[PDB]
Amino acid sequence: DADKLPHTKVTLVAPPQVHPHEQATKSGPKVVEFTMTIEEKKMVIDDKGTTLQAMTFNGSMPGPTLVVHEGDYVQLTLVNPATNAMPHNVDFHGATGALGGAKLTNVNPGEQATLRFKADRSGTFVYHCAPEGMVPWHVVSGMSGTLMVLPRDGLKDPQGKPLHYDRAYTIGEFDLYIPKGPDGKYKDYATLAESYGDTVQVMRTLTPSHIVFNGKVGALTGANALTAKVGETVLLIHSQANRDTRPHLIGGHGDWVWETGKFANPPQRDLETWFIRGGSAGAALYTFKQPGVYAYLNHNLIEAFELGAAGHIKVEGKWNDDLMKQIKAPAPIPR
Amino acid sequence: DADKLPHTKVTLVAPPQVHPHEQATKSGPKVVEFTMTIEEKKMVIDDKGTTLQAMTFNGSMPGPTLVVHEGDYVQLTLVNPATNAMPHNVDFHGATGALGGAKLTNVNPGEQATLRFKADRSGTFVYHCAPEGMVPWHVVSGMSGTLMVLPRDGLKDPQGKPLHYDRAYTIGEFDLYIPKGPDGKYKDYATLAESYGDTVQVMRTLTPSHIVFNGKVGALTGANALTAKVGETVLLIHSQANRDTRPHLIGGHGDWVWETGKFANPPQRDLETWFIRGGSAGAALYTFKQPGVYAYLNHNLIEAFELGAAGHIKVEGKWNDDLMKQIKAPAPIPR
Amino acid sequence: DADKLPHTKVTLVAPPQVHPHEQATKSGPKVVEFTMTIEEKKMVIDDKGTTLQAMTFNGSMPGPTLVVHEGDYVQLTLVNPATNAMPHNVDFHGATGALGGAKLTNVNPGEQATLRFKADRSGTFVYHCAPEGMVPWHVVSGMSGTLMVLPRDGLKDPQGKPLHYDRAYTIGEFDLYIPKGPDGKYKDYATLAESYGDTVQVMRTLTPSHIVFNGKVGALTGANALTAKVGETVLLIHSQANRDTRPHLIGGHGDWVWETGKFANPPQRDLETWFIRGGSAGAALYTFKQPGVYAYLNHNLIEAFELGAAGHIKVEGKWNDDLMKQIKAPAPIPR
Ligand SMILES: [Cu+2]
Ligand SMILES: [Cu+2]
Ligand SMILES: [Cu+2]
Ligand SMILES: [Cu+2]
Ligand SMILES: [Cu+2]
Ligand SMILES: [Cu+2]
Ligand SMILES: [Zn+2]
Ligand SMILES: [Zn+2]
Ligand SMILES: [Zn+2]
Repeated sequence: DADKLPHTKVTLVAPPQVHPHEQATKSGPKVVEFTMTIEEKKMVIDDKGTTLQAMTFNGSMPGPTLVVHEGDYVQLTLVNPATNAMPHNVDFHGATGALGGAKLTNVNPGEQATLRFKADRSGTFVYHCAPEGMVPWHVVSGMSGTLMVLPRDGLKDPQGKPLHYDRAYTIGEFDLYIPKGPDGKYKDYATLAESYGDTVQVMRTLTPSHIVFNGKVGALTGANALTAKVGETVLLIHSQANRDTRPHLIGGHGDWVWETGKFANPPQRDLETWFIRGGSAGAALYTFKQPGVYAYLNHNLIEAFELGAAGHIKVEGKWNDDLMKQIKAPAPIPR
Repeated sequence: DADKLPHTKVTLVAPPQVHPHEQATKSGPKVVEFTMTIEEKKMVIDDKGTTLQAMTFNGSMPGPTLVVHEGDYVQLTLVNPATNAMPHNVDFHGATGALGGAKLTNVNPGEQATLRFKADRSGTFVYHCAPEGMVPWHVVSGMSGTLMVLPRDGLKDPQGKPLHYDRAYTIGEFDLYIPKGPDGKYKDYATLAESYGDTVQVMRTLTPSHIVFNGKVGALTGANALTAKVGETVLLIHSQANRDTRPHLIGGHGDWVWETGKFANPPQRDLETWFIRGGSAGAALYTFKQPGVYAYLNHNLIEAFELGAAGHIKVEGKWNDDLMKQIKAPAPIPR
Repeated sequence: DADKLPHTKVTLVAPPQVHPHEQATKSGPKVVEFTMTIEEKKMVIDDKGTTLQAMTFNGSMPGPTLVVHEGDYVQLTLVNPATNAMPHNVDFHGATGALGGAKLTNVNPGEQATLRFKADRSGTFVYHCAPEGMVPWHVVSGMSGTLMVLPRDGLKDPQGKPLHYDRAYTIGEFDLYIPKGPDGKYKDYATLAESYGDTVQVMRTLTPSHIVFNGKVGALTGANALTAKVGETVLLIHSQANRDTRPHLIGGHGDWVWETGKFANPPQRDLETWFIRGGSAGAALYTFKQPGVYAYLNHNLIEAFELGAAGHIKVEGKWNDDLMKQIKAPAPIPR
């Protein structure tokens, strides 16, 4: 019975960071309290100025990652401010009953609600908005994120040996469906409601205009690249609420991967490319061994390089000639 | 040697039901006898009256599910009545040799044949029609279904502990390719043969017009929803003979899932969304814990809500506030 | 330290063959030396004369398969002759650092280079070209292949029991994006550089014009079918550097399958259809039990039969009535 448990309050952080948390814990179960505020807004999603009439949890695509442990209760206050036009709700894949909580969290602008559910299964789980009759539109417009439910004793390998990460990053991948007018240029809409019909027509083609990490082409590149150093283990959380994707670290590997994202199952090792089913979150560990700029991308290379599904990780440290060496630099072919 | 085994006769039932059968059995091997009769017919596949020039095993999409045990022999009489226009056959993925039996079951209208093969591998396996030079057309037009080969000692978890189901439902998901005329409306064809050319042109786009469960948008909703009650374990058999899909129970989980559909492999637990490769059948167990109306759908949410790949399960029983509770109903945001 | 190891030289062979190699080996680690020469050329890819402005490793799609053992070093000399127009490089998914080696192998026409890396992970791994700003184009134009890194003690089943193959075949599957002019016919380009813009436009549609095994519709059919005999175990290596595929043997199975392609993970058994994620290579074993002509294909049946992703295996030996028997040949339905 959850009425008599300790309560705790978590402050969420913006992706690609994940809020402070423990992996293995000596703690017993708690009610962990979170709040999220819905924001509708127009967003620039590419380098040429294209806009999306977007919908977000907490002002970001994806929403923030929520972290608890197996046996905890998640208690979320979902706030829909009066500045928004549309009703919203939340469907937690990590939860049992009531369409993931969607039936109990229907909030119109100016309303809020509080849902509690038991996080009784370990793994990374999508959450997303799911208003009746509008579900795909809200999802593709940006309303998704990850709940990570860690085992109380932390992550385990297939033999039950301990695994860990030293830093965690959360990547949401969004297939977008931006309409075009008769001149072949992307449409710019003055309100969210006026983008709907044209967008639905593009959706039904099943061909995204853009496929982006974290809300924009280039979101995780340049000054916003992810960072690590040789000898550090990174956890890459990858959510796709609507459409399959195939993550790959160029120059690296998935050392241990839960591609279905559920930690009571053994992970696979040594992956070049893994698969995240649309409507799921998966999780990869990798310990860096070489310094340099890596690319983390969807390995449909059209979706990555043409449509936007690619980011960078900048890694500090010492080069290792045992793992890789340039034996002869590029040079003229011998006479 | 199968000539000296006991024979048994199974009466098939219409999807989404599965014929009566045992899971673990004290029985030794038998020749299990089935009959199916091909029916070509025009079918209404959406709410706006669109038709498909369809092709079926036994009058349904999908065909009925055939259930035997590992070590049994399947002995199928395939009947192609003279009222049909086209030749047909059957390729059982569960079988070894002769293109799954297709080479030995070529039946023209007014013909029949009887094939026997050993069901020596456990799992859910697609069967489908595969006439030379017409294979994709027959498949996408409706000619597929599932053979379920159960282990003689029933289903097992990764530690070899027993698993079971209390009721079984079979879901076939069909990507359809309905042509349109110059006015943008779907074409209605007076015969099956006259739909072919236009359909092939749509197929080669790889963009389905509709993606439906069990032959129609809404087939498994309203008065035709699947049913269960809290504490009952349901087995959901999901076949897709042509194109990938990503099943998800909204408000539930895949408790134990064989997404490649082969029961000699350990299942994965706690899945939010699983993957059925085109050309396969997979199987999920879930034990209900909350009452209510769940949605079972393809979690490409465009494919589900826009194109038709979604159904309902109506579950009886007592609500559980431990698993989920509305802490505060929707209400105005505080002054 | 690799400077003091034995060196060996491997002569590569054209797909679908794989060069001579051992499975389990008493050998310790070596530096294994390979050379590949890039060739740009125009290729006929279908039966109606359509051309592709192609790019290859060693004159074939896919490139040749390189085979080493876990703990070996791969030492590749990559040659870009002056007869080529474009710069090239190589990204080995099996390698760690420097974008898979791409950063250390940038070769302009008339240049070469030599890269060494440690093959420290077992599995089948894609390699492909990855020039800055042109990555998808080079890949879809043909520049990919497989590195197979075998465990030093050979392949193992989930219980650690030995597995083997008697012959190995390598299949590369290429999604192609051939543009069309205003008359609806495929364009023929006089040079590689003149195909680029039009091709990029087709790529961004995500709809391939053709999907072929080994460079052409029908490449692995007729006089070029793969061959085996009853009682022989075949290893089918399946690479797709850009786009998902779903291999299936019609009339057969995947006896043991590593669909993510990484041999330190247990294989799945009894598969009807497996999944190769775009940007990966996977591996299936099957021991033939029936003679005849099998089809090995992508089980999106449109992609197979309409677009080209299908081949044949011709199998010698004795028919087995226990596994399959025609009980009654096709005949009129009884009076
Ligand atoms: Cu919403
Ligand atoms: Cu969902
Ligand atoms: Cu047929
Ligand atoms: Cu098939
Ligand atoms: Cu290149
Ligand atoms: Cu790559
Ligand atoms: Zn307006
Ligand atoms: Zn007519
Ligand atoms: Zn010219």
